[PDB]
Amino acid sequence: GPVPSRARVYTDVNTHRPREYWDYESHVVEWGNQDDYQLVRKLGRGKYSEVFEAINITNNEKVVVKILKPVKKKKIKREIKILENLRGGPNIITLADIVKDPVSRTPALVFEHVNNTDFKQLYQTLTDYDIRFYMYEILKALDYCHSMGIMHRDVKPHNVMIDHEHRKLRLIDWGLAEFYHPGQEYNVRVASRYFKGPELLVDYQMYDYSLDMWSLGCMLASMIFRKEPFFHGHDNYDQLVRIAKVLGTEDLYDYIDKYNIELDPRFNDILGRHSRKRWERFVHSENQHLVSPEALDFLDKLLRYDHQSRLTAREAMEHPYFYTVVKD
Ligand SMILES: COc1cc(/C=C(\C#N)C(=O)Nc2ccccc2O)ccc1O
Repeated sequence: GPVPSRARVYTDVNTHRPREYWDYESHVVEWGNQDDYQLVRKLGRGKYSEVFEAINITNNEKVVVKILKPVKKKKIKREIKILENLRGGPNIITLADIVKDPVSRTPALVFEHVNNTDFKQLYQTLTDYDIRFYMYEILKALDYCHSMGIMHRDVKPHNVMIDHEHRKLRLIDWGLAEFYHPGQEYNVRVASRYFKGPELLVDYQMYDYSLDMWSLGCMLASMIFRKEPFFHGHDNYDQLVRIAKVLGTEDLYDYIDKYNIELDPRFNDILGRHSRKRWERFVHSENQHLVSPEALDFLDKLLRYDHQSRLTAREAMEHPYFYTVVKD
């Protein structure tokens, strides 16, 4: 069978938390007043929710109302419980309220308002300092939720809100987030294709927080190299081949051999043999100002097949890449 895996950090956090903390199916939602919020305009319609700009008329403050699409109640309460567990954490989106929406007959999550700019728009103008700064801000959110026993499992630019005017960042859409329990096998059908960790693409279910670090690596690669997205697979199988053309097939086999994982036999005629590449090959005159030896070394240490070999969020925050970022 497959070799079990454990997170190398925050392994037992949910073990020594009270059951109330992670047993989200037993959570009791405290409903606010749905009439407190006047929807102003629709912002987006995802697979699991519609997001609206609204005003809390009890304080005349802009808020964001996320009306969930009809899904299993465990998944709704998972997100709610995770949001309430992480509330107040660094750069975690703040769940201000939960109301029962009378039209959808589904919970509407009310969040703080973040004056976001489009990441396609934003990532075109981000400076080298801007990238390191926001990466560090994402790392604060990731280390916090990991330290709280939760993996986001959907880290991608669309889930990173940035008010660039006030240099404000929020990690959002915790609808795929899960509590990490040692030895638990998780759904591999998480994260967007371009940001899926190799563990997902090889169907290894006993993953952990390190999944988010791969996704963060994919984001960093897309920014400093100005290639959106970096690993641009056409499906989940071609996705792994895209990664294997950069990280090499031999370390891929080392990875699946370490965990006694077997590749889908459909990889036999599409994977091929690929050397591991040096990150300098992706540097060119149009992105070189975003690249540094620290950037490449940091990226190198995030994008590792072996989830157990990736930098943890805290380790990533110690990296020389962030030495130039002004601390507070
Ligand atoms: C989808 O899941 C979540 C979404 C959010 C928040 C937003 C979204 N999407 C949001 O504020 N967007 C936005 C704001 C201002 C201008 C343009 C915008 O698109 C918060 C928590 C979630 O869980």
